[PDB]
Amino acid sequence: MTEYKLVVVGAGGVGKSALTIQLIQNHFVDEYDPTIEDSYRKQVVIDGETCLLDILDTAGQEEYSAMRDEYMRTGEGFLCVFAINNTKSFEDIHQYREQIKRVKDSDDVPMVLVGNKCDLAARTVESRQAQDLARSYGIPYIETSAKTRQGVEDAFYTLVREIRQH
Ligand SMILES: Nc1nc2c(ncn2[C@@H]2O[C@H](COP(=O)(O)OP(=O)(O)NP(=O)(O)O)[C@@H](O)[C@H]2O)c(=O)[nH]1
Ligand SMILES: [Ca+2]
Ligand SMILES: [Mg+2]
Ligand SMILES: [Mg+2]
Ligand SMILES: [Mg+2]
Repeated sequence: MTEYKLVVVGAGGVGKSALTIQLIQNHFVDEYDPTIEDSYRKQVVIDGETCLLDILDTAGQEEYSAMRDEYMRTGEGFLCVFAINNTKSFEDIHQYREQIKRVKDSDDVPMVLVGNKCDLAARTVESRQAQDLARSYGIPYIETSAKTRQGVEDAFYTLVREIRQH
């Protein structure tokens, strides 16, 4: 069957692990354990196609971000995640995109910009700002909550549909 290699990147604490765990395991991780590099695999049907998702959950913490570029160059599509209540994580996005362009050696890499923690009221990044950033990259913007599950499937499946247009 078709395998899609997805990689989730973004600043420490924005909810990369929680998103992935909600998608694959259907529960919300409330605690914060910083990731080094973890892998998840799951067979799913997306738009009628049975396929295998291989998801790399990467470190956001600079202290844990060793050899991240190595694990990443194998990725086919990337979720670039920031948190809507963390302005710095949004500002950090451009540098994750640059890293991806480097590891893939291409300006045309399947990506989705994800604004996570949309269940939270302390918003400092407005939807329109994120829409504009995504538009400049030529990619979708989707808001998610790993807590409520809002947009979680949408984000990952959209990433798959982006790889498919590639
Ligand atoms: N309210 C809320 N909290 C969230 C959401 N996603 C993650 N969190 C919380 O934010 C914290 C960090 O989440 P985590 O998934 O560990 O972040 P990470 O990006 O994987 N961190 P790291 O880069 O260090 O591995 C946890 O306490 C988690 O419960 C969300 O959508 N809503
Ligand atoms: Ca929990
Ligand atoms: Mg993590
Ligand atoms: Mg390179
Ligand atoms: Mg503002």
